[PDB]
Amino acid sequence: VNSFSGYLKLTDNVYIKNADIVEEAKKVKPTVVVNAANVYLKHGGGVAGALNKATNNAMQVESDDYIATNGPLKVGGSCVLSGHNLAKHCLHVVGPNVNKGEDIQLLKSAYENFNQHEVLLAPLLSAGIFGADPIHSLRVCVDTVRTNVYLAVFDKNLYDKLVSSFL
Ligand SMILES: Cc1cccc(C[C@H](CO)Nc2ncnc3[nH]ccc23)c1
Repeated sequence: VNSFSGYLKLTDNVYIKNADIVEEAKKVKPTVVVNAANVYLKHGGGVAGALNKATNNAMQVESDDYIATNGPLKVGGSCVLSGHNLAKHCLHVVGPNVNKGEDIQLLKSAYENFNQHEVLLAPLLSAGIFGADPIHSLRVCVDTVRTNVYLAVFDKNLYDKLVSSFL
């Protein structure tokens, strides 16, 4: 039993809610919140900009030190950093950005990072301003992640479309 509330069960291990991931994290304080990051951990907009703003820019400060030490992530890769006031940990995961011309097949590799964590609060990777098809991303999530994932989908119209089309 966990403290996630109001989710629709999609499969044995995947759950979904029309909610802002920032608000879900504030309420639940999950062990792991997933950020939809880029390879430079520049949290300018989208999920990343919203999470970082909620940390009062502490996520960005920590991220800049991470990059200075380690260099950029790979597309499809991840790193574990602090969750600050939102969660114990933040798993920064880089899905392919279609608006940058990145290969959509790397989306499966991106979701594989979730399997290193027993329970996660996550956004839909590569959706929104990353330019991929959200129906496809939900499908890849369900077919790749085996651990327990709670998907917060902020956009109400998108949430309705995802539920009504889910096979
Ligand atoms: C990768 C990506 C970037 C930009 C947008 C989206 C779409 C999703 C779903 O609508 N956005 C969100 N989902 C959950 N919590 C959120 N908080 C603020 C925005 C937001 C995906």
